[PDB]
Amino acid sequence: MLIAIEGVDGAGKRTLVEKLSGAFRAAGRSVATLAFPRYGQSVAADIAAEALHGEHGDLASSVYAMATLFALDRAGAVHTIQGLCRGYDVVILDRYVASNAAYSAARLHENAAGKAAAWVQRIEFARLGLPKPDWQVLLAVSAELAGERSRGRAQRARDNYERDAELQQRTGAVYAELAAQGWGGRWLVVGADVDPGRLAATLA
Amino acid sequence: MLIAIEGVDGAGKRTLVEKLSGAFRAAGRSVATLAFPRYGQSVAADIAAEALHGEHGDLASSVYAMATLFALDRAGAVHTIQGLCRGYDVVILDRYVASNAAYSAARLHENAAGKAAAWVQRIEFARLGLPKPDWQVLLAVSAELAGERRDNYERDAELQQRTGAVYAELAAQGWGGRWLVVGADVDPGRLAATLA
Ligand SMILES: Cc1cn([C@H]2C[C@H](O)[C@@H](CO)O2)c(=O)[nH]c1=O
Ligand SMILES: Cc1cn([C@H]2C[C@H](O)[C@@H](CO)O2)c(=O)[nH]c1=O
Repeated sequence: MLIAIEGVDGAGKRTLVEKLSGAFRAAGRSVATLAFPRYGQSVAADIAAEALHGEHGDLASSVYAMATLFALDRAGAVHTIQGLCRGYDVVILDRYVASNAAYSAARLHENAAGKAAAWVQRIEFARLGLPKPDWQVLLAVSAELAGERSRGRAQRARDNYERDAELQQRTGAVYAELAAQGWGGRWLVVGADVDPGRLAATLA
Repeated sequence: MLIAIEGVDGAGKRTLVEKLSGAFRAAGRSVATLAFPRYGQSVAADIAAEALHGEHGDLASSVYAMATLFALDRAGAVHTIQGLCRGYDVVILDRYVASNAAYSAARLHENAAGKAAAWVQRIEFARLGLPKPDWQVLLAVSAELAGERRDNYERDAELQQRTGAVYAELAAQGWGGRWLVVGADVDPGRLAATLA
């Protein structure tokens, strides 16, 4: 059971992951989680994160270069993911391939029918052979609320993606299209106040 | 000993690799060779090559993105390079880290003492852990000659010229270590003796 949690920055995905982990365990299922990008576990991921903070010259200016780095981070995680799928009943991922499709498309002002989303699919699933997720869960949230989380959980720093209010808005919209068309597999759209117990009963 | 053969497209690096290898062997030393990018061997390399042929959207438009891909390709070869260095007296690399510094600086119209060349050193040697070469041998060729003897880089003549110019300065400034500049007519025996 591979489950990917998706959503814009500040959507509160960690929380959902935690609450979902609990509900699955209470139901007698073993759970392991993994978050992408794998900061500290991938140079590709670390360089990508630093680039979003203005480092590494013109790296972040290229939409496909950034998508590639995130895709290569996941590629070096293929074994880790498979290992978790064998060691646990449910594997929960905080962000996965659809993050790349949603953000790359939004950065290019494209929708789900654009080249970037199709490119992401070919590269990650068909070429890098990343495991297709059984369920992709979109945590839909208020754009204002999500944006405030970023401004708050920081000024208490936001990278180039987090500061781009319009990018976040378009990402949420592409996410909705992906979910609607079952991009990459079966999706489930949930809200913040979603019930963990039923969510887990629904997914499994 | 780790030796890197550097030069622009059409320098004749493969030929020099064979000659130098032949000379070291005759001198009673075991030699192993490796070439970069490791086309067909790593995703980073293939994506980079493809991007140079117009694939992958705006990937190639980013100098640091292309550089990062070639660096990540070498990063995947670290275990291979270390193995070769443990089993052979001399390891000769056809293109190495300096290639990234030269092409990146050239695309940005920077020089050997620039930011990109410094970035390449910070990233590849320290962060990625690529062994620094004992010698970097530049098979220098003028733009005129190179022009005499097909991706986005290959087709860009001004880029090739500027890359040659940066290589010449990297060598003169001892970027990342000791350099030797040689021509296609260099005597293998003397070269091998100089490097020994
Ligand atoms: C994992 C991942 C994150 N991102 C974005 C979301 C954030 O702004 C940031 C780190 O999670 O990068 C992608 O664009 N693609 C990806 O594949
Ligand atoms: C190995 C390497 C090659 N290149 C260039 C040279 C050619 O145009 C092509 C393949 O060798 O890419 C780099 O820009 N950086 C590198 O690190």
